[PDB]
Amino acid sequence: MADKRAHHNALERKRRDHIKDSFHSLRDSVPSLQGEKASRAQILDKATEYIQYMRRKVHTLQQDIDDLKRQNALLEQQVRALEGSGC
Amino acid sequence: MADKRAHHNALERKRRDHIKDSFHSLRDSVPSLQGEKASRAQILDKATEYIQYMRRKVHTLQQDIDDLKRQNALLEQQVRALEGSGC
Repeated sequence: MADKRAHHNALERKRRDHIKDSFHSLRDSVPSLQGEKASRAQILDKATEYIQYMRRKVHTLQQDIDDLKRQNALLEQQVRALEGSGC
Repeated sequence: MADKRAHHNALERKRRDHIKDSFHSLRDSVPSLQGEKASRAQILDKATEYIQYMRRKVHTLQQDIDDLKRQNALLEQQVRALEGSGC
């Protein structure tokens, strides 16, 4: 059925290297990570800064969008509710 | 100077577990990761989806902010450049 033992003719190794696998996927997550080889967790160093800072940006970001959304919303509602004799 | 060898009375282990260390930091990156224990790389599974999807949101996000920014910008420039006799 199989020469060596390890597993049963199925994927070798086990859940001890699954990281490196996903890591590779992460390796591409940060395209600059290549010039910043920070140890095997090099993607983790940036992965942790991203989810954190990246998330912070979204909050503050959408924050200016929700405010701007209301502006042009009521802003255009006046630019259109005024033109056509109104003064 | 030191009983066992391993290192020189300094931090034990070496650069073979530095991940788990940063990992712990990542463990908090995803607060829901706890209910989604996806193997040691469990934070990587989400860390990779975040940097990717999270980044995608920013692009599309700021996209609606740059457009909304120009709106209320020219929108208010008319709401103010019209009031005061203009019809």
